Amino acid sequence: ELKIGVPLRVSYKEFVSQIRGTENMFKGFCIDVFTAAVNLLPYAVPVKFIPYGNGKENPSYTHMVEMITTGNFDGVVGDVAIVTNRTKIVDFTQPYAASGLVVVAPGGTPIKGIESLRERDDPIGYQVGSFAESYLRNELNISESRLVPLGTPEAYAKALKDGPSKGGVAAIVDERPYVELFLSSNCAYRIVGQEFTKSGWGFAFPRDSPLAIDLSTAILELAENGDLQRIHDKWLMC
Ligand SMILES: N[C@@H](CCC(=O)O)C(=O)O
Ligand code: NA
Ligand code: NA
Repeated sequence: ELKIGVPLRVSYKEFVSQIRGTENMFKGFCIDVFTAAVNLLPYAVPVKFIPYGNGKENPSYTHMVEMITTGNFDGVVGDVAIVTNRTKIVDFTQPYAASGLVVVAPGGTPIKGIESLRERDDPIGYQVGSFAESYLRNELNISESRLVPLGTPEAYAKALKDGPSKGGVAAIVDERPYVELFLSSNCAYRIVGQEFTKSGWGFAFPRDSPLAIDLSTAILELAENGDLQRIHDKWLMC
């Protein structure tokens, strides 16, 4: 059986969540996609889903993927963004889900988008465990003093409501999929400006894994048939 790392998510469980009363039993969009894709392969793939994370906060997804390079995981299934530092250590599938960063802010915010958020003095929120932190630092040179990690949609909402004046944020940078789920439950907030990154979600396997190439064909089969959108819509639908 393959040891498949799964992120032990504390928020936005629609993507992946551990089943109550179990360590190794998971449900969600990412798990349905995987299950769908494996069923199109010419060979059996017996798995053990191993939770990665402390159960209190969403894990570092980069660190989850690194456990492939150490041989602790045979691969990783979840909402894993196919970003460059990750692609240098493991082999991702074709993307099964479109993603990328947006700016989330209050209705009347003076922020026009990422460029305006940039030159500001104020805190920016990001999601616990996300690449979004290194992107803000490496790509936009935002001071670490300004970057606030936020673990839950409830923490997102409190931080935006409070604002910089009360130990909150002026805005949150997070990938569109989580943000759509957030705004669905928190209709006071908006995306400001354009999606300014475009990395999708992939399944991660060891470099030169045949399973990453076989699963890519299977994912292209799900997308071409409309099933990928069907799976997306059954888990994700102001
Ligand atoms: N999809 C995010 C992880 C989200 C989270 O922080 O839980 C990533 O690939 O980095
Ligand atoms: Na499921
Ligand atoms: Na094989």
